[PDB]
Amino acid sequence: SATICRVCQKPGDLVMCNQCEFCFHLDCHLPALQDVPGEEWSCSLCHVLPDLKEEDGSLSLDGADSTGVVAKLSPANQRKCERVLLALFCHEPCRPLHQLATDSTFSLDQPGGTLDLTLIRARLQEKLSPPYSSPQEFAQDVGRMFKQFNKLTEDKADVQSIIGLQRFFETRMNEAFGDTKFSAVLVEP
Ligand SMILES: [Zn+2]
Ligand SMILES: [Zn+2]
Repeated sequence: SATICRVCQKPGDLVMCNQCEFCFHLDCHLPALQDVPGEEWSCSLCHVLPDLKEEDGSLSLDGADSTGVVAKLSPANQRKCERVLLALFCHEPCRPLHQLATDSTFSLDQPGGTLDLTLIRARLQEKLSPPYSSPQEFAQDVGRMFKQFNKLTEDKADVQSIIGLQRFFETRMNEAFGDTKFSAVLVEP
């Protein structure tokens, strides 16, 4: 198997999941890496936000971020949906998804247009503008993604391409929303 930014599935200056070969161009990394998270990284579904903070594991009282910087989508809850957009990101069905809309200047609150991983991701990321407040808000969108994903595709499978991704979606979304301790032998293709 090649490095390939699992997302893109293209080789390069990718970063292989020291745990599940999940390589990433970094930038394609859901929240986009910082610059190669070391050859010991582990996806975002496997590693998520850089915990390198070392300390402040539960002691900081309150500063820039510890347990609730906004609690919108919340640091970690945002991280979960990010465990998703990513989950999505990584697979193929999402590839179409990443880019479905005609965005231009309407997705932030567009009339339920088409969204896409990146759409949602930016939200999640705050890259966008209007960030959600729930990985279900998110999921709702990606779930939308999926909706129009399934209606726009028309070239791929139809549903089950969407769905298989829609399941994947909910899988990591399920992982993140628990402990991703379910099955570590299933995260390794
Ligand atoms: Zn890539
Ligand atoms: Zn991984």
